This record gives sequence, C-alpha cells and structure tokens, in this order.
Amino acid sequence: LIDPRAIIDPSARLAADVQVGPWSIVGAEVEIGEGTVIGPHVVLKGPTKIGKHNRIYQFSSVGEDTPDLKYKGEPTRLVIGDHNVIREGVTIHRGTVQDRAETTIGDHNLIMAYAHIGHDSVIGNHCILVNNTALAGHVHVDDWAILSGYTLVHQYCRIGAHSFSGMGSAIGKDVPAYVTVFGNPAEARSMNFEGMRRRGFSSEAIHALRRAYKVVYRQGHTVEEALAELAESAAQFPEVAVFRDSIQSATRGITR
Amino acid sequence: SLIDPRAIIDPSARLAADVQVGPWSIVGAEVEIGEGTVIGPHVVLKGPTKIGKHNRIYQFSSVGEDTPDLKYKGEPTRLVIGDHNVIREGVTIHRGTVQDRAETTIGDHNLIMAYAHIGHDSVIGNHCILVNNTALAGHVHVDDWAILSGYTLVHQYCRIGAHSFSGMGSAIGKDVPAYVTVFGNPAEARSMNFEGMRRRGFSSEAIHALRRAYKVVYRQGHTVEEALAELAESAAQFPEVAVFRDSIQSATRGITR
Amino acid sequence: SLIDPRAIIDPSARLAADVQVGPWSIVGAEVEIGEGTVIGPHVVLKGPTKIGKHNRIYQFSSVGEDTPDLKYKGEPTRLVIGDHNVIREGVTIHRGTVQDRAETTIGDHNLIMAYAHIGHDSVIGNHCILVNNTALAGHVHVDDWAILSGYTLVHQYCRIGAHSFSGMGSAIGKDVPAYVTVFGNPAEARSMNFEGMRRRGFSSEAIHALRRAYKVVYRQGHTVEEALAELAESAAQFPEVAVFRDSIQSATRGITR
Ligand SMILES: CC(C)(C)OC(=O)N[C@@H](Cc1c[nH]c2ccccc12)C(=O)Nc1nnn[nH]1
Ligand SMILES: CC(C)(C)OC(=O)N[C@H](Cc1c[nH]c2ccccc12)C(=O)Nc1nnn[nH]1
Ligand SMILES: CC(C)(C)OC(=O)N[C@H](Cc1c[nH]c2ccccc12)C(=O)Nc1nnn[nH]1
Repeated sequence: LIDPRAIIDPSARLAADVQVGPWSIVGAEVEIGEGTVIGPHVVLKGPTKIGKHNRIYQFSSVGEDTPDLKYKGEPTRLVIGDHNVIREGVTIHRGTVQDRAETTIGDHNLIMAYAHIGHDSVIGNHCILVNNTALAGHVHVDDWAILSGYTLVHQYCRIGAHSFSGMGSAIGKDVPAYVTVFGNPAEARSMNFEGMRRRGFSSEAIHALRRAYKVVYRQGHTVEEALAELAESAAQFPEVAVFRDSIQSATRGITR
Repeated sequence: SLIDPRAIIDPSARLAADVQVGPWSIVGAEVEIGEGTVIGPHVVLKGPTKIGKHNRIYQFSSVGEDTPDLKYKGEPTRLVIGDHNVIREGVTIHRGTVQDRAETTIGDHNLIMAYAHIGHDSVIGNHCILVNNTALAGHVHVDDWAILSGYTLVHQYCRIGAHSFSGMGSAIGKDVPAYVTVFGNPAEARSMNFEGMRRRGFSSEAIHALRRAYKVVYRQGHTVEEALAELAESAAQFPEVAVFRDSIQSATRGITR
Repeated sequence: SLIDPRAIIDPSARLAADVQVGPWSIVGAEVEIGEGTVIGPHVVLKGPTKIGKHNRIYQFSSVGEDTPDLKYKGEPTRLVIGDHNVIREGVTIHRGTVQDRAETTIGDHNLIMAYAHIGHDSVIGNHCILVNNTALAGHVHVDDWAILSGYTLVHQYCRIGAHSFSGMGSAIGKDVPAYVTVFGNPAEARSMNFEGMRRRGFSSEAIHALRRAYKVVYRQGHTVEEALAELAESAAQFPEVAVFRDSIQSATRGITR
C-alpha cells in the first residue's frame, strides 16, 4: 500500500487503506484519511489534514508555505475534506497567521492540473477548478462553483455558489452566486441556468433567480436598492436568499 | 544501460531498440515505445498508449492519463503518438473517451512546449507547434503546420486549420480556418500567416490568391455558401487555396471572425 | 549528509561545502552551486550552469535545459543565477543561444513563483518578482524591482523597465518603460508604480518629475524622438527620470502605450 520508495515522516499519521506511490514525500504532521490514494511524485508538507477517498496526482505540492513576503515561518494549517480529486502539478499553500491560519477545501471538489490554491483560500464542495486556475490568497469559492481554465482570482475575492467563469477570466471583484463571468477584466453576462437544472431547481426558483439578476444588473438600481427589492423573493425562495446573501457579503463591490 | 534501474517498467510494456528511460519514470501497463524514443526522468506514461520512433519526452510530463471531465472512466481508450515529436517539461496528454473517438492522436514532427495540455480525443497532425501552456479542451483537431502561441486556450470540438497562428493568451471558441491569424480573448481573425507561407516555399501567386481568398470570406458580406462558390475557381487553380476553402466548408459550428 | 544519497551528482559538478540537495534531484555535468544554496527534492539542474549563494530551488523545477527554439543546435551555452534567489515549484529556466550572448542571466534577491518560465538569453536583474506562470519568451530583459503578476506573457526581445508593474494575465508585446504600470492583453500603459516607489522610499520631488515625464511621453502627442528631446532637461536633473528616459531610448519593439 505504502510504496517502499516513498519517504513517510515519523510525525505523519496515515489511516489504514491509504496508498502512497513511489518517490512521494508525506512530511511532518501530515494526516491522510481512509481510502485516499496519494500518487507517485507527490510532496505533502504539514501541518496538513487530508480526509477520505481523496486522489492526489503526480507532481502536486500540497501544503507548502506561501512565498508572499507577509509570511515569516509561523505554524499554519491546510485542511482537505473527502472525495476530492487533485490532478497533476496542483500547488496548495497553507494559511498565514494574519488571517485564520487555515487554507480549507471541503468535499467532492475536482481541482484540475496546475491549479493554484493560495494561502487562506476556502473552497467549498462539488466545485470544479479547470486547468491552471489560480486563486491568489483569502479567496472563498462557495459550493458548485465552476472556474474554467486559466481563471485568475485576485486576493480576498468571493466566488458565489453555482457561479461560472469563462476560460482566461481575471476576477478582481466578488462574483455573486449563479452569475457567469467572462474576460480580463471579468464582466457579468448571465445566470448559470444549466447549474440550476443540474440541481433540480423548481421552475419557479429558476424564474425567481432570472428576475433577481435583472433587479441587480439590468434595472439601474444601486446595490442597497437591489438588496431591498430582493428581500421578499429571498424570504420566499432559499435559492434567491443565496443570491441576495452573496451580494450583501460583497463589501468590495460585485463583478459587473 | 539505456533503461535506468530506478524507472518502473511494467511487464506488459514493449520497449523497441535504442529506447532510453531516465530515472524515476513510470512506463505503465500496455505502453508501447518505438525505436530511439528518449523518455527523460520523472515522466509518467500510462496506457494503453502507442509512442512511435525518435520521440523526446521531458521530465514531469503525464502522457496517457484519463480525463478528469468523467468521474467514472472508460477502458480501453488509447493514445497514439507518431515519430520525431518533442514533448517538453510538465506536458499533460489525456487518452480518448469511450463516448467519442476512444483515441487521442498525435502525428509526426510536432513540438509541444512546457506545460501544454492536449485533452481527450484531440487530433494533432504533423509539424505543429504548441507553445508553453497551450491548452486544448477535448476533441480539438490541429491540422499540419498550425502554431499556437503560449497560453492559447481552445474550446471543445474546435478545428485549428493548417498553417494557422494564434497570438499569445488567445481563447479560441470557434474554428480557425487554414492560414488565419487570430488574437485575444475572445479570439478575432486579423490576417493570414504570410510569414509561414513563405517558409513553406509557397509561390507568390499562391500567396496573392490566399490574400484575395481572405477578403472573399471576411471582408465582403458573403454567406459562407456564397464564399465557397466565389472561391471554387481559385481553389481548383491552387491546392493552397483549396486547403483554405476546405477548412471553411468543414466549419459546421461557424468560423472565427 | 546534506547531499541526499538518492540524488544524482555528476562527477564534474562543483558544490560548495554546505550545499543541500533533496532526494531524486539531478545536479548534472558542469553545474556549479555556491554556499548556502538549498536544492529541494525532484529538481533537474542541467549545465553549463552557475548558481551562487543562499538560493532556494523547489521541487519539479527544470533549471538549465536547452531551449526548444529551432535556431539552437546544441552549442555550448550557459545559465548564470546569482545569490539570495527563490525559485518556486515547477519553474523552467533555459540556457542561452550563440546568436545572442550564449547566456541566460539572473541577478540576486529575485522571487520566481510556481510554473514561471525564463526563455533563452533572458536577463533578470535584482529584486524582481515573477508571480505564478509568468512566461518570458527569449532575450527578455527584466530590470531591477520589476513585479510581473501571474500569467504575464512577454514577447521575445521585450525590455521590462526598473520598478515596472504588470497586472494579472498581461500580454506584453512592446517594451515597458521603468516605473510604468501595464494591464491586459494586449498590454496597455495605465500610469506609474507610485505605490511601489513610495514604499521603497523614493523622494516626493522625484515622483513629481516622473509624473510630468509620464505626461511628456504618453499625453502630449510627441513621437518618441520629440518625447526624448523634451525629457532631456528633466532626465539631466533627476536620475529616476534618466532611467525612464533611458528605458525609452533603448526600446527596440516600441513602447507600451
Ligand atoms: C481552457 C480549457 C482548459 C481547455 O477548457 C476550459 O477552460 N473549460 C471548458 C468547460 C469545462 C471543462 N470541464 C468542465 C466541467 C464542468 C463545466 C464546464 C467544464 C470551457 O470551455 N469553458 C468555457 N466556455 N466558454 N468560455 N469558457
Ligand atoms: C494570478 C494570481 C497569482 C492568482 O494572482 C496574482 O497575480 N496576484 C497579484 C498579487 C500581487 C500584487 N502585487 C504583488 C507583489 C508581489 C507578490 C504578489 C503581488 C495581483 O493581484 N496582481 C494584480 N493587481 N491588480 N491587477 N492584478
Ligand atoms: C507566451 C510566451 C511563451 C512568453 O511567448 C509566446 O507565446 N511566443 C510566441 C513566439 C512566436 C512568435 N512567432 C512564432 C513563430 C513560430 C514559433 C513561435 C513563434 C509569440 O510571441 N506569439 C505572439 N506574437 N504576438 N502575439 N503572440
């Protein structure tokens, strides 16, 4: 199971069932949960927790220090939940003390080749980061979001649930939930209707969201004006509450 | 010896005469490597995969992996690489899918530069150049002598025409006709790869006919059907113009404008 | 032992006494590493290459490979890296070509982040930051304190001026004068790196002269020659404005407007 050409540190803690391929390093204070397959040529540094039925592909560096000059050797964490797929050459950095000292990844995420998850970034669940997506630092990606290949996300930006970025997008402002964004700089186009139909959203929920988009984007309203209009549609439909909450929590403005 | 003893060579792998495998490389089950092919160190080959003769594959490359685009994979899907190809550091090439071609296909004399991605069921021809971090989604066809500048992104099902050129950071969402130069995200047609025509020894008459051929398609408000009819005569006279017309004829999903 | 036994040290390699090399790293023929330098695991160092003192080179990096550039034909060319440089994961640095100066040169105190590329015959000075996946094509000069944000692409022969800044995903096809801030694909001149100047402690008087110097080049309908002639006075008075004027004077591909 543990290939004899792998270096497993004494401090490491590997649940039974765990596979580690040859020439992989499981470093000091790295936990791995049952069912997790670590590939060949993987560098795991801690303090790091990895959950269950994860797959980490060759040439990935999971749990290294941020090179960001605002990090001076403090003991910070990286947590990864269950049923994640981390592909070839992904880099995931641990937190910094300045924020919450944790980089966090939930469950059922698909992180494609050469993606970068910067320090203190929070990834939720069932997210897809397509090839070479780069999250700068303190980036929050809520559940089911999809970032197309070579999507760049500025420090501290929030990526809403069910949001979609087009290929080569450069995001400098929050993307509300359900919103599709394209280009450099990134601009709002539409709602992720396919994402809603994926979730078996009621036809009434999809209509409430279709309208909610117009309130925010295509009706000349300010953000405070728009939050007021959405407050009843949000009280009625939980799906709209997600959209409304993503705009409310966007203190640094929304992607328009 | 040619096979470094720190490399893992599966019993089912077939190595031909003059093959080199550098240290800590994996030659997985049902990988076939042809005559004089050099596998660097830290290379992962996964099968079923057929690599031809006098190829060079650099460190940190993953050649023959499964697409992550499916969660439950198919077997057997194949990867076929021809002769005299250069695959540089950190390149990812995915095998085909059971739904579509069941094969990713690369021809001969191609240069695939560092960290380029070739997605499931894509077809590369001959004498192509994929510059650093070019990424092909899935079922992309790159025809002979196409050059994609670094960080070019190509959407699923798109055709890259022969002798075409993409500018750095191009995001191609529709077919690029033969010879056409495209730039930006989203990609826009600018001109033709006259530089590339001269290097292939194209007659100046064939180049003048291709310049007029660009105007017919792009600059004179014609339907594609009208463009094809208007090009028919030039196309009969010059094989070079026929390559252009044929690339436009085969675009079901529209051309890059 | 500071040399991991699983590492490959070519007999012809010249390592200072306290050099570290992690497991499964290759220090090839005619590679020299100065005192304090830590090489991580899974690094390929190829020569002829000189690395100075107190450098750090992370896993999956390929430092000193031949350029795939077709004009190179296996000639004996060099890479030279100075002291106190950080080279992050999967960085690729190519040696030079005989057509230029047969050398790729990196100075001191540079931070080169994950999957950056430094093409043949590139010259990087001191205190530069190349953020993730920055790609320099070839013969690119990046002068002191320049910051290039992630996925910045730089065309062959482009000069990146001192204390210059490029935004996320910039595509630089023309020279970036010193202090100038550029964004987007293609790169556009926005203003000057005042944030960067103020922080490094530039004089109020100097910043004010650079602001007017910016106006002169960009905002007064002057051609480059008329701009340089107008700059003559302030260039004469202020060094910072001389660096600016000089970076314009040495621009071979034009300047980013
Ligand atoms: C550049 C590259 C890497 C070759 O392709 C992509 O970036 N992504 C595709 C879509 C895609 C791939 N896997 C997925 C899984 C779930 C949902 C969508 C996808 C795409 O083409 N995105 C897009 N379309 N228009 N603009 N950007
Ligand atoms: C692609 C990726 C990694 C997700 O994002 C970045 O490139 N981040 C940079 C951060 C940065 C700014 N200055 C620095 C100095 C040293 C080190 C890092 C920086 C940025 O966000 N660049 C920018 N700013 N405005 N537009 N693009
Ligand atoms: C992103 C990176 C790696 C830093 O540079 C490039 O993409 N380089 C290409 C090189 C090139 C130009 N002409 C060629 C012919 C044959 C073969 C390679 C080329 C380019 O620069 N492409 C372009 N030019 N203008 N916009 N994009």
